Amino acid sequence: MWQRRQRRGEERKAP
Repeated sequence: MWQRRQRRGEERKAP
């Protein structure tokens, strides 16, 4: 839910 994309560099799903 949170801090999932933080490992990729986005943190959260965004457009």
